[PDB]
Amino acid sequence: CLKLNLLDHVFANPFMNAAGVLCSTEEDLRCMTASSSGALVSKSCTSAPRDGNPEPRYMAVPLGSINSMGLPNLGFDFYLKYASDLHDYSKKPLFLSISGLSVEENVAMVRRLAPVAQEKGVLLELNLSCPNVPGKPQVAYDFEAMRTYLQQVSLAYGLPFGVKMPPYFDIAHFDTAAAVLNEFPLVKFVTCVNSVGNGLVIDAESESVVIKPKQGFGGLGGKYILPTALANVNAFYRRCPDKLVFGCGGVYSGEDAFLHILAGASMVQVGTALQEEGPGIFTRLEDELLEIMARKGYRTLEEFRGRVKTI
Amino acid sequence: CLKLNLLDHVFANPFMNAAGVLCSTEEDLRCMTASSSGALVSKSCTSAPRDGNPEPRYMAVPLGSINSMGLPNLGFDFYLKYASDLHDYSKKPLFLSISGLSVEENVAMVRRLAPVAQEKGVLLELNLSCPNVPGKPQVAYDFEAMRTYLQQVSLAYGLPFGVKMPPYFDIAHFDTAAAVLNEFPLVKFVTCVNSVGNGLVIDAESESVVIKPKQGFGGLGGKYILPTALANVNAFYRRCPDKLVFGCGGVYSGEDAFLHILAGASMVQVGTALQEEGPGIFTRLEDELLEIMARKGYRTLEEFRGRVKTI
Amino acid sequence: CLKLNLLDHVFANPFMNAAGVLCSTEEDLRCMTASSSGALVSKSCTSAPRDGNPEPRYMAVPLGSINSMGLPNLGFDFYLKYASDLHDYSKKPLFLSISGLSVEENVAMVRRLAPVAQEKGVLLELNLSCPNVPGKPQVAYDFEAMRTYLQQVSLAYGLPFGVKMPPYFDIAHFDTAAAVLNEFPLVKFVTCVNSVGNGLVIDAESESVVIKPKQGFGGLGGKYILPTALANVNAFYRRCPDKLVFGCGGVYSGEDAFLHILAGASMVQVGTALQEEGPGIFTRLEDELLEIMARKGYRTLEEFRGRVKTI
Amino acid sequence: CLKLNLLDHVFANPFMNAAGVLCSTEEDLRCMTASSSGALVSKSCTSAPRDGNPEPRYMAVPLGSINSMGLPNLGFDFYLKYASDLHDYSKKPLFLSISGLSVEENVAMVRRLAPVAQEKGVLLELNLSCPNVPGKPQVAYDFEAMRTYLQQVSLAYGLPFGVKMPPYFDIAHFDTAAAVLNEFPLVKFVTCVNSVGNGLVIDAESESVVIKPKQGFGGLGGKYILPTALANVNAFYRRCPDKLVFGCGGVYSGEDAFLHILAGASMVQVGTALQEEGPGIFTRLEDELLEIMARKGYRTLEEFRGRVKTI
Ligand SMILES: Cc1cc2nc3c(=O)[nH]c(=O)nc-3n(C[C@H](O)[C@H](O)[C@H](O)COP(=O)(O)O)c2cc1C
Ligand SMILES: Cc1cc2nc3c(=O)[nH]c(=O)nc-3n(C[C@H](O)[C@H](O)[C@H](O)COP(=O)(O)O)c2cc1C
Ligand SMILES: Cc1cc2nc3c(=O)[nH]c(=O)nc-3n(C[C@H](O)[C@H](O)[C@H](O)COP(=O)(O)O)c2cc1C
Ligand SMILES: Cc1cc2nc3c(=O)[nH]c(=O)nc-3n(C[C@H](O)[C@H](O)[C@H](O)COP(=O)(O)O)c2cc1C
Repeated sequence: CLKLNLLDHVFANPFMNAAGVLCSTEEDLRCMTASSSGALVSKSCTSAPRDGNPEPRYMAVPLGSINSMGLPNLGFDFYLKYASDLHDYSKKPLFLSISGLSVEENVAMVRRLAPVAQEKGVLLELNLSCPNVPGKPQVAYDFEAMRTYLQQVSLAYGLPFGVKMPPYFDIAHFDTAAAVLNEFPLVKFVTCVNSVGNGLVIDAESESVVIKPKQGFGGLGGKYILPTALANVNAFYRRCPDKLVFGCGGVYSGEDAFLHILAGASMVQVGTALQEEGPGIFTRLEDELLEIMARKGYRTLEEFRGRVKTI
Repeated sequence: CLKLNLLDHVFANPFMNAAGVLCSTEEDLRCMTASSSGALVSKSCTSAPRDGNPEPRYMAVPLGSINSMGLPNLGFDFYLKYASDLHDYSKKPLFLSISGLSVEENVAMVRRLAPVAQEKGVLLELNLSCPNVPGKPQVAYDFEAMRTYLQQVSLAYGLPFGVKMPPYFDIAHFDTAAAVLNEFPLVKFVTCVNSVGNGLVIDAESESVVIKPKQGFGGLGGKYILPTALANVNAFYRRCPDKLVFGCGGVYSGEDAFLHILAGASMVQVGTALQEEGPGIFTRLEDELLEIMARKGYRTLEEFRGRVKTI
Repeated sequence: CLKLNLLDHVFANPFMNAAGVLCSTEEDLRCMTASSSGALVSKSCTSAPRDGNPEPRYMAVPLGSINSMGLPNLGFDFYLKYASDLHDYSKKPLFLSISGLSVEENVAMVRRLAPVAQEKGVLLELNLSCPNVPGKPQVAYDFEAMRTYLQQVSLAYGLPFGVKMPPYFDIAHFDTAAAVLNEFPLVKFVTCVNSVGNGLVIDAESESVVIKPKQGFGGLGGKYILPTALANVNAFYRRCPDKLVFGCGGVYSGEDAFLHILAGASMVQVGTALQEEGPGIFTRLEDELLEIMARKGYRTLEEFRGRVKTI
Repeated sequence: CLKLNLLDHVFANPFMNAAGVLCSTEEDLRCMTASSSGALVSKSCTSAPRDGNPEPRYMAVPLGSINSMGLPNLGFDFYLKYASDLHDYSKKPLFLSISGLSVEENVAMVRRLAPVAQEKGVLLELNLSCPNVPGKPQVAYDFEAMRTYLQQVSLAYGLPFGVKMPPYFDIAHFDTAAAVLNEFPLVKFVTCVNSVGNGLVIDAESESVVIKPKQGFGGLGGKYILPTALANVNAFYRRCPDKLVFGCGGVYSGEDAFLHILAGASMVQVGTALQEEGPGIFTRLEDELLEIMARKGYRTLEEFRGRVKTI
């Protein structure tokens, strides 16, 4: 079975959407809850509604996707209200991603989320890796900034929560990031990873960048970022032994999800692939993941999670 | 024509091999020199010869490659010897990529290199972004270290040279890296970019990592990193106006090379693609680039360099 | 818009799945129907259920895929049942691919399919190009054989239908195949092309073929055959002016579909790319094709279909 | 050793250029002779000089090439004059590729070539698979015409010779083609394969075919056709046991050449790759093939020729 118990919650399966994909509106959330996904995470929100960056801000490309959405969301209020009143937790666990543009904006939000998570069970995913807000660089790329955010969020939230991490490409950054992460016992999970910040897709024909925000610089997702995502899931799975690592990046197949789990992933989030395929992808991913586990003789996810064989 | 005059040199075309690919042995260099490439850069060398990391250390994958070569080179002595005696400069400009594991080591090399560069015109490409030497994190990810390396190298070299840059994925990082690079007038060119550091490719069937070194972590190249290379080439093209930007990454066609140049690249280096196709690729890339320039009405690379239109 | 009216049916977009890919089970079909694809075609079926050829029988390779599936299907009964009862035609047009191993079998099937198509509008795609059934060479390669199959089908079916054509690599064959197809007015569409037959993928390390059937000979699909697919789509688009030409082969991007449509394709089918990416590919393809039409100022597909420019 | 004895000739290695690539002018021939290739083949020639088809007629694409050269050759006289007076047989065996547009043209040539072949040892490669001469279909796709061509050629030549075969994609075709081939004992070798006929490359940007001849239809070469080439090499390796099969198609590395030999190739020709890389590729291919044989413990090609393992 693909079931698993994480953060005092039961998950039909490890699949769920990657924050920002089909989880902005009540309808996306209701669809995600309706899908066969093991859980769902709401759009990374801020205090007030955000129109996001100017369009075109998302482009589906052959190897995945580039995007500079710019945290377009219906506002914390809505998502908190969804978590507190609209979500049917009998259906599946809900993760509410937050992404205040300042540590105090995040603190202000988690204080309000606290009583709801306390009462509802909604799980907080602190997004410290948005690479698409102009003027706002991935917070988790600034280690002390991240350290502060977590001290401030831990303090004001006082409940278990996770952090959506930006991909790191330096072994030292793997070490340091995990060092920071491990100083916070409330950080029960880290989601690896967020879009590979600030890629640039150029259309040769038009000789123009494909997205409008930040001169075409946006987060890369999809096939492009799989090896990078697996590295981070694994790097942090090893470094953060007392925490759960949620895999995210380049998942299109049960095989991809399998490598993620093999890499140490508990939950496996699907961004780009979901963006293009729709919630139906989860049933497919689950079947695919099961066909594989079948072949390999794995009855449970635990049997092979983080069991990637090295040479 | 695809001819460009850069760094007091004439290049037949903007194409060349990426440091490390087909440029380790004397035969690779002779092979690169014989190729139709506008130039060639040698394998990143250390003072002493290096066996590199344990094999398998390079894996070609559908979307490029992952490698943890570990700077396997024949030693500075050889490459400086090739630079000073073996390379036929009448054929094409030669770049000597130096990748000391310490600032002292690089200073020891660039010191012995200077006289040669002075007479032969060999161009120095300082590698401040190798992501595969165990315990040696990408120097260019450490802005202060990068600065120390640049002033020590600039000082001991006293000649124009370039830097092989690591891909950055944070706007603040492009700005700070440029801030560091721009302090040194001798740094005439920055090559963007080196392998996307510490990806992890897992074979679902064997449930094992494809490469042996560092538990499967290696630099990614090819398709995967194209948007990341264009972003970086463009990021530093804009930020380092007084410097040339050599594009490297994801180049398989003249279209890719077109995007790189459109982004700001002067020279375009081919890594993975060359690794899997042989030097014949340069002829193709050149025909292809010319076919694109022909259609768009471009007679010179200068006409469309850095001319990537934004929305 | 990508909409288009073909064979008295409305198609949301030109995109669909290549027969045999994600369309063998009821779940595959419901998955394709749920996708953003403008239509779907069921697995080439035979009178009774087939287990197909010995596995491994499919191999995704860097440049596409090879496969000797061997017409593994749930039997004609199932797919007619799907056509007649399961498929929601409000969603999108359904094509039912038939691939009897003899003319009598196809006739027996189409006779039963007729009443269904007659009432539901399910479209027949006669597969005269399967290159994986041991002992059964592609029908469309024996022109007299093809002429007979079409006489019998046209006669026994009496309704408009299409033919999945094998790739031809001889101008004489384009002429003759077309000459043959054009004798059958019921042949409203010809899908170019089926897999490039009997290619052989050999693994260097194992020094063994990658698939088990027919000593490793299987149909190639994907990147490998795009040029070949455009040729056929174009050759037949030119030769069968009274018929529609459905493109298929090497479609991974909206640009590939664009070439197909530019070559003369009405519907564009995705096989290998879909096999590996999942139904999400259609949304991506649609977005990519639209962005291209956008840049080129095309409001409709009919604006650039078969408008490939020659020199 | 890469050395092999064939057709009563000694070959340093199995490599040679593909007919048409680097072998049209006296200088090309001199380059191929100078190269480290074990043998060379002259451009397919016709009795009289041919300008070939209108340019552009050859396009190097990311997966190989497309071409409609139209047999541009310096005429049989020159080539016969090369084989009789200019070639240095002390360097490497010479194959003279003949491609008459009529059976009488081929007979006219082989008659005159016979004496020179009797004296100099030049080997005849009858091209029965050109797919780029307007109005002239691949002769070998016409089993009877092919039969007639070989009766006439075998009669007028009376000496050992080979045939440049077009790739087949139908098992029955392999069987029949072999059936026709096997009748002639003088046909000591069949070169598999020639270009994959009449692929269509269209440039999405210009929306135009890349080559001018035949509305863009040209032979496909390079990476595209490797699997097809290995298939044909192996198909004819098994079907024509008393004949040598020279492999040709998709060779870029010693690994590819290794696959061809594995498949059953005695000699391995390089076309597209050579077209882009130059005669230097042969040294590279020989090094690479030896490096593979080194690891597999193969001391000779004979040890692994046609030893491809099937599942
Ligand atoms: C349209 C778009 C919007 C996204 N919005 C968010 C966001 O709100 N918060 C967040 O943590 N991640 C967001 N993501 C990033 C994904 O959650 C994920 O980190 C990234 O897409 C890589 O996963 P993938 O390859 O599965 O696409 C977004 C991604 C895309 C495609
Ligand atoms: C075989 C292997 C060796 C490499 N060696 C070096 C090197 O010595 N110095 C360097 O700066 N980059 C080295 N690289 C990185 C490449 O130079 C190039 O930056 C990277 O592959 C991205 O380019 P690509 O996408 O074209 O492959 C190496 C890459 C690989 C595949
Ligand atoms: C797994 C596999 C199964 C297929 N089954 C069928 C089939 O049943 N009937 C048919 O006409 N084509 C079948 N095809 C051929 C494809 O429909 C398609 O024509 C071919 O794959 C070329 O397109 P592609 O490059 O998009 O893969 C199959 C292909 C593959 C990949
Ligand atoms: C420029 C060009 C010219 C060619 N000329 C001939 C030739 O005249 N005779 C011939 O039999 N094949 C000719 N071919 C086909 C090649 O010999 C070879 O069979 C085909 O290109 C596939 O091999 P490859 O993948 O290594 O390119 C030519 C191909 C190209 C690229």
